[PDB]
Amino acid sequence: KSPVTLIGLGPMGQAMVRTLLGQGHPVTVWNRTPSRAEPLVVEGARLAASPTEAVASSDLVILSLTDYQAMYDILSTAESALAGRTIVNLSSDDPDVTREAAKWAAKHGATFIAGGVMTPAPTVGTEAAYVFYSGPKSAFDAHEPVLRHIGGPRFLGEDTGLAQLYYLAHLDVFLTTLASVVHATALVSAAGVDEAAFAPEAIRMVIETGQMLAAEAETGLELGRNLASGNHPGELATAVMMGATADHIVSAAKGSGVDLVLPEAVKSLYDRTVAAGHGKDSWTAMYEIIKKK
Amino acid sequence: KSPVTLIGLGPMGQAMVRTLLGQGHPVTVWNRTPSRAEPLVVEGARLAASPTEAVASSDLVILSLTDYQAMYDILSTAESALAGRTIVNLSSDDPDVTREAAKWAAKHGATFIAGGVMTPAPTVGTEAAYVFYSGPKSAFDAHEPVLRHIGGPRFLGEDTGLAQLYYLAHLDVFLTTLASVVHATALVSAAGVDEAAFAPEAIRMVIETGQMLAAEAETGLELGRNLASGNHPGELATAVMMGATADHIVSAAKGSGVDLVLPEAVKSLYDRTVAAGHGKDSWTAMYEIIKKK
Ligand SMILES: [Cl-]
Ligand SMILES: [Cl-]
Ligand SMILES: [N+]
Ligand SMILES: [N+]
Ligand code: NA
Ligand code: NA
Repeated sequence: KSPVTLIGLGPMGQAMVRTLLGQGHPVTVWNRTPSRAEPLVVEGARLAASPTEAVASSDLVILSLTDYQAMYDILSTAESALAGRTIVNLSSDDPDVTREAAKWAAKHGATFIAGGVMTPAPTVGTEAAYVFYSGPKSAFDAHEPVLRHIGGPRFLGEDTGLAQLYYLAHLDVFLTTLASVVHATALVSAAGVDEAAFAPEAIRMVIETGQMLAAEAETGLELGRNLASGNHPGELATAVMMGATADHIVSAAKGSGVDLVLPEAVKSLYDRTVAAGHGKDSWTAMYEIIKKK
Repeated sequence: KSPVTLIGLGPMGQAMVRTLLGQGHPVTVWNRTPSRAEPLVVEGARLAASPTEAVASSDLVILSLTDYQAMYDILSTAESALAGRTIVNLSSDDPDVTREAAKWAAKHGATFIAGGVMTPAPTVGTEAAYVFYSGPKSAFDAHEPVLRHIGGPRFLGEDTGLAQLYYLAHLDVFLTTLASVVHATALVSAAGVDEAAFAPEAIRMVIETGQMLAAEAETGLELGRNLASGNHPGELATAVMMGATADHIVSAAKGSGVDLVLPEAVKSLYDRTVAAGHGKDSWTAMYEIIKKK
């Protein structure tokens, strides 16, 4: 029932406005290009005349924009209207950038919560969606009914930067895993193999890797246990054994003219893990090379 | 029923000997350290006195060793015994190294097949196992009954180097995906978060990435189609959008003191994909940067 303002009418913003309207919230919108609001107005949203009018329409302002610079640019003329309101910014950006935004919000009398939407826009309003939130817990609690309708809110803690830290760490896995599927297909296709023949196998290897990591079995790898305890017991997957394979991938890529930066990064991790004395330890010992000193 | 020689009694070799013995094959073994043969002899294997005697015991010689250099070293004294036999080498190595081994085998009158065991040793002899093979198809066919008992043989073609090319491309996905899970956990734990809290989420992200790639849906990404056709239609996952996220991961890692080589490799792929004019294309357009010219 409580009114909401949403600025940024890309695919995520449109799905959130449709969902919130369907749950009976009055929704005021604003966008750099007003034509994108027209379908939302037909569904019952109100188009604000300016960012100031948009901000003044609700106690809760949700931002879905390309980055935090877009928030500063759009809200520049509305800064004096921010006092007493809560900004929930769902845009992706560097964690320290989001922490600086919390200082700017406070300067203008606004409460600030950062969010990170973990699932695609089609999941908004369903059981599949989930969104990280961080910032003052009392603010999260005050607006939880709205955030619940968007889908699967997960409060992480009262450091504003946590939502984008967790978001970018998830995207760290996503982007790197996806790059490796393309790189592996290139390695094989350089020999003349049809890309369509091998890409499904590279995809199955991702699935198999995830199954192995999640293994149900007591004898299987316990990755979080190794990293949390600092003990990396070498079983049948040691750093020196897997590093040898990393070396063979680099030589295979070098021999076939396939780009080297990705496999050389993996080889660098294994090279330094072995050089630090962890050769007989688990490959998970690369954590001791990667982690903050 | 046909006799087999197996050299290299690490975990994979031991599982293969146990399986082949259980199917009624006479199995002759040899190992650099004879003590590792003792359990296999109790199960019914015969321990050969030398590599020459091992090779002379069977028409089929299976090698399970750390690399191809170990094959040359072990079989040096047995080279004159190789004539008329088939070597199946299941050891991992660079594809061109395996092609050079096919020349050496031919020089000594032996047929040569390369294999790549894709599943862990506990899967040997079961429906879960599968092993790539490459080399002369007539040789594969002549020994297929033995290879069938080892588990899921997959003939790839008559280029000896294919088995290890496919193996290393699978391990390309495996090692890179695993490194990203550790890197992502380090990114979050640098903020003080318990590694045991976040590692399960990084693992779930691998599973989710594999599900997305294998998507059942008609609207979902068709990775193999993009790479095979050379058409990378930009939907909601463009190279410029995902490259911006790659940039944020690099700045987050730089700010928290977490190692940069892996996220900088991903950023390098996206940077060059955008700089080549593919910014509005799918992220899969990085294939045009990675692939052999
Ligand atoms: Cl492991
Ligand atoms: Cl995609
Ligand atoms: N900033
Ligand atoms: N070689
Ligand atoms: Na924007
Ligand atoms: Na060996």
